[PDB]
This record gives sequence, structure tokens and C-alpha cells, in this order.
Amino acid sequence: LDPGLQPGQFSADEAGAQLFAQSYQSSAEQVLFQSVAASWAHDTNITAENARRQEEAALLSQEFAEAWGQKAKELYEPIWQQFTDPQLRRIIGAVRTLGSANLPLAKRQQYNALLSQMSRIYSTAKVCLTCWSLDPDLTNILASSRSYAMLLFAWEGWHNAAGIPLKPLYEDFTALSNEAYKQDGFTDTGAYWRSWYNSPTFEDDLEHLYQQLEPLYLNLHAFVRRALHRRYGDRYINLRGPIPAHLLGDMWAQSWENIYDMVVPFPDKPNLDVTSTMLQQGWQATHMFRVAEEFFTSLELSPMPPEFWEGSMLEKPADGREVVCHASAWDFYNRKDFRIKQCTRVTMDQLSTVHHEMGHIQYYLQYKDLPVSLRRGANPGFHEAIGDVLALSVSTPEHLHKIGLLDRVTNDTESDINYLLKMALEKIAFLPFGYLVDQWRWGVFSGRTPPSRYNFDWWYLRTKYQGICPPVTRNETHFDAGAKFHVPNVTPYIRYFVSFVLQFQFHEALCKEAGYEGPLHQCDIYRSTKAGAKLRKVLRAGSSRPWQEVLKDMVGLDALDAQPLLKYFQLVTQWLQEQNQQNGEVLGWPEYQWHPPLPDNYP
Ligand SMILES: C[C@H](N[C@H](C(=O)O)[C@@H]1CCCN1C(=O)c1ccc(C(=O)O)cc1)C(=O)N1CCC[C@H]1C(=O)O
Ligand SMILES: *[C@@H]1O[C@H](CO[C@@H]2O[C@@H](C)[C@@H](O)[C@@H](O)[C@@H]2O)[C@@H](O)[C@H](O)[C@H]1NC(C)=O
Ligand SMILES: *[C@@H]1O[C@H](CO)[C@@H](O)[C@H](O)[C@H]1NC(C)=O
Ligand SMILES: *[C@@H]1O[C@H](CO)[C@@H](O)[C@H](O)[C@H]1NC(C)=O
Ligand SMILES: [Cl-]
Ligand SMILES: [Zn+2]
Repeated sequence: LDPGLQPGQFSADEAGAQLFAQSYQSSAEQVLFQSVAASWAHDTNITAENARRQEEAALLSQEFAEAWGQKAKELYEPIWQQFTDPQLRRIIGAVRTLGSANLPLAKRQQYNALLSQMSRIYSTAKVCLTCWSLDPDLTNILASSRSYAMLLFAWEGWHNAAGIPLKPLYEDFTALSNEAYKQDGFTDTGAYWRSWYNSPTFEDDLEHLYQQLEPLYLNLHAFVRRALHRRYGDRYINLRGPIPAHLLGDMWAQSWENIYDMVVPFPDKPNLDVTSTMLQQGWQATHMFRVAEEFFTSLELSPMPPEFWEGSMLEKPADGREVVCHASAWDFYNRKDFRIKQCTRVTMDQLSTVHHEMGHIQYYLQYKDLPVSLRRGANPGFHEAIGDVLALSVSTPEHLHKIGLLDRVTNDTESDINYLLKMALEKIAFLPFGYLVDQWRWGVFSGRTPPSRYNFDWWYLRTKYQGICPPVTRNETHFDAGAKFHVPNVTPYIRYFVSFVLQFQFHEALCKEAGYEGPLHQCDIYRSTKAGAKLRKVLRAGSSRPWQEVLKDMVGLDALDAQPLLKYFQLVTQWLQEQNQQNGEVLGWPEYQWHPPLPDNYP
């Protein structure tokens, strides 16, 4: 580690800790910059060489964390809990948690290489018998094929190709991660991840929110199951069991918008999926991003800077190079460079993802003046909610009409139910998977889920929460969790469950602040400068204040609350109950052990 990046002398009291924190944050910018730069170079161009480079940057980061976290331990380990400035307490708390820097060199190197190699296996896996990659080929199959056998072939081929080889690596990663966080005083990695919410009743509150949301999911599930039954027959669909996991329009069954054209109740009304309009008008990736940007600027938030347009990767490179195609947002920590890396396809749900990633960028633009350690969302759920809120407005039929993507819709109940149902497929169907992924990973970190039970515990939670089953037999050689991006990429997941609830609370508050007075699901905050000022206050805070206070200021309440969500979907919730009652559906899947048979002559 460059001497210039090592800590100097500081007094062992609050005033010395303020100086300590300023010199920490100053040198941390350069180290963060070189790390994110090496990751960028790798993720947009996966090679052994770029992997070695990102591992070197990781090692430097770890030496930095060690030098500074040990100094904080030496100076402030006694007293930092007594510091009367709450923000300093937080900055210093964070510095004295060293994470992987608690590891010796040889372990550091093995942790870093584990992360590289897991990343490479996920993003370079392919399904053969020419070869299909996850994005766009398998994604497009899952989304649009209505052939049971072709859907099974992609689902099984992806899970085998990604999950199987990941499993030995994931086990080693888990043990090293846990050894690292345990020396900071956490029971395991999961406990460190949960600490970000600064909330003694975190797990209980989540459980409580889930209980309010579950009836909405169960009604949605049974209505969808009924449509799949008409489309695949009694042999492949059990009206009282879990739904086969490959039939819901997405590799993970994590949101169901892609099968809207199979379940829309009034398919003679104007199609609320504008994909084919975007293709007929000639939309490209760049127009997607420019349309998202203009929404943000209509709110008087910032435009994307030049460095964003010059640096971002907005489409999959044609030049025979391996990339991480999963969409992501990037802050280089230099207050200048911010980019998105997305293999953008022209579809309406991609337009959604574009707003999602740009919400991350906007956050970065809004807090780039803060000292580095405050450059985070108020909690990780806030960072995930920002672009989702704008996408709630963008998706509304009125707004799509404003942007030339739909010829105005008559404002009838049929149009309303069509729209709310499509929104339910996107948001409500996600809720169980958002909740369950970290329940799985917290169990693995805690040791409750050893490697000999990774797949058993995974499908337990998949069936418990989503009510799906694997369409082929799985065993413990399979590692189905590892075929989901965020697992080999070690990105925590509970943020997304938090987000999908928080976004409705934000939306409600923003619509009120824009003076809108219609049904909440028909609000569009476009061009509202007062909504934009209330949003801006959140983004500019970063993590400088507890999320519970930030939320109080914004929404009038200091806790997550499912009510705004329930209010947004109220009409479809009622309609769905009525449909299911009329059809005599059983809610849930009392036939928990059922699996579909294989198709004849598979494969
Ligand atoms: C496509 C969307 N992609 C993710 C994302 O944006 O979240 C990507 C990959 C995981 C993290 N991520 C970031 O881009 C990101 C970058 C930085 C930070 C930070 O500064 O802390 C946070 C996130 C997503 O997975 N999603 C969207 C909602 C559901 C979830 C999924 O598809 O499984
Ligand atoms: C749409 O109409 C609303 C009043 O009508 C109610 O909702 C519509 C969708 C019909 O289903 C009708 O039977 C309902 O009673 C107004 O509140 C609303 O502001 C209108 N929205 C817009 C944007 O025009
Ligand atoms: C990808 O990085 C490697 C270095 O390993 C090299 O082939 C080349 O510089 C890069 N390709 C592009 C297009 O940047
Ligand atoms: C798991 O399933 C595959 C394919 O059905 C099979 O080849 C393999 O034997 C299994 N692993 C174990 C331990 O059975
Ligand atoms: Cl999180
Ligand atoms: Zn995100």
C-alpha cells in the first residue's frame, strides 16, 4: 500500500476522530476508484488478465481496510460508542469492521479469486446442442416460448450449466466470508448484512410485512395457475399443487409480466405491453436511456453527465467479447465518472430496468458531494427503490400515451384491471422471491444450511414462498440457487423485498406532494417539480441520517408499511378474489409434493 494512503497520527477522542474520518474518506476515494475501475474493465471484457487485475485491486483495497481499521481499533475501540455526533459514530463503526481484510494474505487471495471465478462461470455459461447464452437467448425463450419442452430445455440447461460447477466454489467462499466477518464480532456474514438496516426487530418486521402481502400473492398465483392449466393441460399443471418453475416467463419465476399475453382478461383492449410499438417505431437502447433521463430532468433532478454517455456500455458488444450482461450501475467514487453496463434489448420490461439502473445513477449524482462513507442509500432498499418509483409513473397508460407508445385508452374498468393485473405480475409476483433469497443465504451463512442441504433448503423455500416446483428431479449435485446472478455475484437480496414495498410508500407520498388526487395507480409525477424536490432531499442525504428519520420526513412514517402497496392494487385484489371464488380455486398448494412428469421423448 502506497504510504500516502496509510493513516497518520490522530488524537484518541472525538475531535481527533473527526480528523481521522476526513483523512480516511479522502484516501478511500482513490482506493475505491482503482477497484471499481478494474471491475469495470473485467465486467465489460472478461479475460484471465482482467481477472488478475481486479484481484490486485481487491488486494490493495484490503490492505487499505486493514491499515485504517486497525488504526480505528487502536484509537477509538473503547470510546466510539460514546461519541455524541451520531454520524461520526457510524463512520467510525464502519471503519473498525475490516471484513475480508481480517483474512491473512493467502486467504485474501483465495477469497478474491473465488469472486472472480464465480463471476466468470455465471456470465460465461451456455446451453448447447451453436450455444445459447442467458442473455438474450435463454431470456427470450423463457419470456416468449409457449412450448413446454422448449421452456424445460432452457430452464434445465441453464440451471445445470450455471449451478453445478458453482457449488464447490460457493462452499469455499461461504467459509472464508464467515471467517472474515466473525473477527469483526458478527455471528456470521448474514448478521453483518442485516446490520445495515440498523433495526433490532428487522426479521420480525419483514415477517410481519410478508403476512400482510401473502393473500395478494396467493390470489394472483391461483389465477395464473388456472390460465396455465388451460394452456398446458392437467398432466403438467396441478390446480392444487405448485406451478412448474419454467412456465412463468422468467428463468427464476421472479416476475410474471412476460406471460401477460396468456392471462390478460380483456385481450381485445389496447395491448399494455408496448414492446411491439417500440420495435415498429425503431426504438434503440440510446432512446430508452434518453427517455428515462428526461423523466428525471422533468423533476428537476440531474441529467446524465457527458462521462456517462461517453463511458457507458448500453448494448451487448458485437465484436466477439465476453461481458457480464446483467444490467448494473457504477459509481467510480471520483465525483465525475458514473456509468451503466446493460445489454439493452428493446422491450417494455427492459425500459423498466433502464429506469431502475438510472435511479442508482441519480442517487450517485445527488450525493457525490458527501464524504465517501455517506455515499450510500439511507439503507440499501432506498437505492433499489429510486428508479422503480419513476417507472411506476412511466408505466401508466396515460404516460405511455404522452410518450407516443399507446393511442389513448378509454378510462374503463376493463382497461384498469388489465393494467393493475400487468402491474401485479411485475410487482406482486416478485414479493415471495424477494423475501426468500436471503432467507436461504442467511441459513447458509449461519450454518443451518450446510452444503449437503443447499438444494433441499432452496426448493423448500421456493415451494413455501413462491408455490413453484422444479419441473425435473433435482438432487444435491444441483445448486439451483447458484443459477441466480446475485448468489455467485454475492449481492444481498433483501434490499429488493424492502424496495418493492418502499417504492409504493414513495409513490404515494410523491403523488400527494404533486397535488394529484385520482386513484394512486393512475398517478404520474412527470414534470412535478415539488415531487422532484421532495425526492431530491432523500437522494442528497445519502446515509448521513438514519433511514427511519429520512423516511419520516418524506412519507410521514418511520417504518416500512405495506398499506400504500395494498391501496395501489385494491381493485385488482378484489377482482382476483372474485375470479378465484367463481372458479372454485384452492388458494395455495396443499399438494406440496407434486411435480410434473417429463414430456415424451425428452430431450
Ligand atoms: C437488473 C438489476 N441488476 C442489479 C441492480 O441494479 O440492482 C445490479 C446487479 C446487482 C447489483 N446491481 C447494481 O446495479 C448495483 C450497483 C451498485 C449498487 C450500490 O451502489 O450499492 C447497488 C446496485 C437487478 O438485479 N434487479 C432489479 C430488481 C430485481 C433485481 C433482479 O433482477 O433480480
Ligand atoms: C378515470 O375514471 C375515474 C372514475 O371512474 C372510475 O375508474 C374508471 C377506471 C372506471 O372503471 C369507472 O367505472 C370507475 O368508477 C377517475 O377517478 C379518474 O381520475 C379517471 N382517470 C383518468 C386519468 O382519466
Ligand atoms: C480486453 O482486455 C484484454 C486484456 O486482457 C485485451 O484483449 C483487450 O485490451 C480488451 N478488449 C477490448 C475491446 O477492450
Ligand atoms: C443427480 O441427478 C443427475 C441427473 O438426473 C444424476 O446423473 C446424478 O446421479 C445425481 N447426483 C446424485 C448424487 O444422484
Ligand atoms: Cl441488503
Ligand atoms: Zn438495483
